[PDB]
Amino acid sequence: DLSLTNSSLMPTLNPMIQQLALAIAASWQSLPLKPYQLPEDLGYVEGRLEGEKLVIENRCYQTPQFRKMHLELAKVGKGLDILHCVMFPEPLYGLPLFGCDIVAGPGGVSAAIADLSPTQSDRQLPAAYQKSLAELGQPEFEQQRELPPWGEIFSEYCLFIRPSNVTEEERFVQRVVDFLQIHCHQSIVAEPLSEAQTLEHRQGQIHYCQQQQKNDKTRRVLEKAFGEAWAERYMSQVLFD
Ligand SMILES: [Cl-]
Repeated sequence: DLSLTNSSLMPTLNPMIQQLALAIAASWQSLPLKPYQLPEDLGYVEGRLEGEKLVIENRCYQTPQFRKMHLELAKVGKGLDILHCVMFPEPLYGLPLFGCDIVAGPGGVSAAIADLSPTQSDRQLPAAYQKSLAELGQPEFEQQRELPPWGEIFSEYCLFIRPSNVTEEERFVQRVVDFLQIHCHQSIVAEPLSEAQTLEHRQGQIHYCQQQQKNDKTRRVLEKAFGEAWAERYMSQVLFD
């Protein structure tokens, strides 16, 4: 397999991020993972910010169905805990791209976001996905919504909660687990699209990374720790290349 056991952050990371990472690892191992190549220096990053230590662990993999599967874990200061995960689909198969984030600090999880995004030119998800995402039921959480106007990028099943307690923390992990299973299954039964389409899905992912690359707030922090040029290289090389 490819485990998180040699991770220096897992022991100090917020328990929900631990569960997600572990849940996301269980999922990707059922898959035929191959190593993805991220800039040598960016696999493990350490620095200072406002005097506090910051660290990040990027884990990358790939399969004939997925161009790049990224797992990002980071601790910045005694507060900010971050979990970031994205599965980049290989255009030829027309799958949606998975993606979730966890932001937490001393007082628990501030934001938990997960979704299967439409790589289509029309912003729709395959019929199958909708047939399964619907059959899962309605997600009941206290804190939700507020997706910005550039949320044009994500699908309609997007779960953007702010955990109201430990109960919901594991509900959100279960729902993420659910999506991953549906996604891993559509993965094996996926088939090559027509060269016309393996480009329009090569338009969506392209458009996706470019949009995220301009609104993802991981940047500002990176700029304060290492500056503009380093932040830019990280955004377009690590997060959303
Ligand atoms: Cl901004």
